[PDB]
Amino acid sequence: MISLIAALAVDRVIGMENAMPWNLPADLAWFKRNTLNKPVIMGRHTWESIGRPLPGRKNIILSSQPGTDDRVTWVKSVDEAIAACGDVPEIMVIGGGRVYEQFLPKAQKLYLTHIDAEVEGDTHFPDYEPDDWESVFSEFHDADAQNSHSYCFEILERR
Ligand SMILES: NC(=O)c1ccc[n+]([C@@H]2O[C@H](COP(=O)([O-])OP(=O)(O)OC[C@H]3O[C@@H](n4cnc5c(N)ncnc54)[C@H](OP(=O)(O)O)[C@@H]3O)[C@@H](O)[C@H]2O)c1
Ligand SMILES: Nc1nc(=O)c2nc(CNc3ccc(C(=O)N[C@@H](CCC(=O)O)C(=O)O)cc3)cnc2[nH]1
Ligand SMILES: [Mn+2]
Ligand SMILES: [Mn+2]
Ligand SMILES: [Mn+2]
Repeated sequence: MISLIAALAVDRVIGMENAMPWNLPADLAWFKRNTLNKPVIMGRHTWESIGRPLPGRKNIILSSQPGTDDRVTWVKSVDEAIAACGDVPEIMVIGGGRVYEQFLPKAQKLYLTHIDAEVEGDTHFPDYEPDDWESVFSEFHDADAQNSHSYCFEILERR
């Protein structure tokens, strides 16, 4: 099973200048809980944005060019990325925009955080078709001293 996880600001913005400009510790905690002990697939730009391997997860990087770091696994196509995960129950695709576009048709589940923040961005989460997806979990949180925007955790499953 393939799942996508992402945090979206208004208008599906997910990044700007190879960064995420907001800071929502509660959402990073949600990301860690839902990805720990699973393989994570990311594109090369997202690997450079994170800047280090994510501990406790098999890190698989898509790039058309040879890898430059043997602490992670480098693959050259979507099919190779999936194969490198082996026989696991759930593969987590962690972006960025180009990678999400390619894995969306193959995904059964989306873990989305909707952030009430207006962000100029240059990268968006794919338009998906709402009729294809059932919301099975949602949890709203107001802003607090640690998290400066309200946010909504949602899990959707392909109907
Ligand atoms: N809010 C969130 O949840 C979230 C999550 C992840 C990322 N982001 C943001 O998203 C942005 C980066 O996204 P992006 O769309 O620019 O880049 P990306 O999807 O992270 O990476 C694209 C790169 O991955 C490689 N790639 C993708 N598909 C491939 C394929 N089928 N075969 C081989 N290589 C493939 C290519 O690398 P080569 O050029 O080396 O071939 C391509 O240039 C940043 O702003 C980051 O902060 C946000
Ligand atoms: N909901 C969501 N939020 C994100 O921030 C996110 N980020 C990415 C890609 N970028 C990043 C950037 C930093 C870390 C990171 O530092 N993660 C630590 C945080 C642990 C914690 O804060 O409790 C980790 O071990 O996962 C992960 C992914 C992909 N999907 C996402 N999905
Ligand atoms: Mn092929
Ligand atoms: Mn197999
Ligand atoms: Mn806000």
